[PDB]
Amino acid sequence: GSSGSSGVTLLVKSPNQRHRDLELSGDRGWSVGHLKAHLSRVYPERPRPEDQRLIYSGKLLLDHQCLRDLLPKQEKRHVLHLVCNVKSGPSSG
Repeated sequence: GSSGSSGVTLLVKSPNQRHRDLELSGDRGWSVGHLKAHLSRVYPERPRPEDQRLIYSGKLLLDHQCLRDLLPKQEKRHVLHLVCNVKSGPSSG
């Protein structure tokens, strides 16, 4: 994986489950699995990299997959869909 320019802009959108978007870097060298974590950061909440559901145009992302392969090689910017998933909450109260 020989690459080194700057990175790609990933538009972290939400499927009407939070609203608002977030544009972060998505270097073709990055890793879905890694990105997640990286996201959890920029994301105000500190979610999990295993929970963070990375989707691209509906197509759910894995983790080991590279953005290079995922993202195209022509278009500009990208619109991702990071779905946050907790682990049950303390109902009532």
